[PDB]
Order: sequence, then structure tokens, then C-alpha cells
Amino acid sequence: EFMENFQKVEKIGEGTYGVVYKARNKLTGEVVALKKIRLPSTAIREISLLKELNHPNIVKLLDVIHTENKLYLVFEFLHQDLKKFMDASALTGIPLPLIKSYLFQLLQGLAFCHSHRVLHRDLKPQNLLINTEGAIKLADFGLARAFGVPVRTYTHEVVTLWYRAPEILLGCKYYSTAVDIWSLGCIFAEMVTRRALFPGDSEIDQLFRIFRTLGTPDEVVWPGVTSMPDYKPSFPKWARQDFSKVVPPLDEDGRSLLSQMLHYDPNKRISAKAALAHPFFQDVTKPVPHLRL
Ligand SMILES: Nc1cccc(N)n1
Repeated sequence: EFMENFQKVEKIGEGTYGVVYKARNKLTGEVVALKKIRLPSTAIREISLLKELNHPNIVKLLDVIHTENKLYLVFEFLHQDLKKFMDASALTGIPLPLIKSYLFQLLQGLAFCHSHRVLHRDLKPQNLLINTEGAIKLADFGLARAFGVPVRTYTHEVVTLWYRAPEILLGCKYYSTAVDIWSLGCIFAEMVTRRALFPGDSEIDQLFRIFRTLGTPDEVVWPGVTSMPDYKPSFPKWARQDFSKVVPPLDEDGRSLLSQMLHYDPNKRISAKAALAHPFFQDVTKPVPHLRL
């Protein structure tokens, strides 16, 4: 009966956890995204706390509804995601000033959430939403800690591994905020080159793609790595490649920042806060993207 509180409800897409609708709230007239979560009291108390985690680069969580043993999340609506925008920008690429603006904004959103001890864990272009004003916002922040990250979605879609940090792949139990910096570095690279950086199609393909670009990690670059649950001494030993070959034609400011975002050791990996101070952002601006809505 909860859908009678919306004037119209149309399917947008298929999310990690359930159907996503665009909907119009009957009393207020506001247009929202409405996410059904398919199936639990621990998740309700965790999700409800995210209503306070408000920032201009975080998609606003308006309400959490638990009814008829189903959970709905009501979010701020934005018209386009970064996946669609990079597909649409494929012929020319996203201009560097707009890549820079987007990365800057995303780091501000991470810095905010990380300062409140909230992780995303599953960043990907799909969950980065853009508007006509040159803003970009992180969607679904805090949901992975509540519900987990499944292998398959509710519609059997494969949840992407492409943005997953190596410590997760190697079986580390304790996530840190560094996992989100890793994901964002992979997204940065993809905006620049117009081709996913590590498009793995299994846990080992993901891991070995990372290794064949950044080198097989060892105890010199990552103290403790050889004691990780899923580390195997039989991993092939690939050498490290130069970022100049990996993300041309990025500059030495961008290549330096990307390298810090893709450090193997999560304790070495740059923080969102420190990344905001990087010389790459000295000339940052906020351009207008051309959006066809
Ligand atoms: N359009 C849309 C898609 C996902 C999340 C949100 N907030 N809005």
C-alpha cells in the first residue's frame, strides 16, 4: 500500500539488491529514486544511520521504509550515471578538466564519509551519478556493510570485480577506507583511457590483471602480503609497468596521484584527504558537462 504514496512509479533499472524505480512522492511532488532491497534488524539500524550522512557529493538518503517484510530506500534522483556518460563520450573522451573536477568532487565525498567511519566498498561507474550543473555524487554508500556484496544480483547479473581492491581479493577480513581509494583510482584511469583498467572476469583473472600491470606484490612493497588468506606462493611473478604506458596521455601530476591511489599496501595508499591536497588539483575547475536528458 506504500506505493500509493507515489503518484507514478516506473522501473529505471536493476540494482545490486533489487529493482530501482523513478517515482513521484504524492504529498511533496518530489521525484525520487526508490530501491527495493530483496531478502533483518541489524541492517535496519545501520541503514537508518546513513540518513544523517549528508554531503553535496553523496546521493541523499531521504527515507528507509520497512513494510510487509520488504525494505525500500528513497534516494535523491539524478538523471545520468558515469557509465552512461563515459559510453556517450567514447569518441572524444571526457575532457581532462571535467575528469579532474569529477575526481576532486568524488574525493570530497569519500573524505566526508571516511571521516565518519563509513565505507562504500563497491564503487563503480554505475553508482556515480551526475547532474547538469557539473556535480557528481556517490550512490549506495554504506549499503555493502549492511547487506554484503553478493557474487550475483537479484536478477543473476554478475557483480563487477573490476574495481575491487587487492586486499579484498586476497581474503583480508578487515576492510579499510583504502578500498574506496583503490576503486576510485581504477575509475580515474578508465575516464582517462576510455578503457577499464582491470576488467577481470573471475577472482583470479582480476588479481592477475592487477599483477600484470602493477607487478606481483611481494613483502618488499607489501609487508604481510605472503601471509594473506588467499595468497599463493605459486602466483606468477610479473614485473611492474610504467604508468606512462598504462594511462597515456595523463600528466606527471595525474600519474603520481594515480600511483598513490593504487599502492598495494592499504596503509601506504593515499587517503581521500591527502589526495585533495595533491598538486594535480592545483588548477581544478567545475566545468558544465553537455548532457542529453
Ligand atoms: N537515478 C538514480 C539512480 C540511482 C540512484 C539515484 N539516486 N538516482
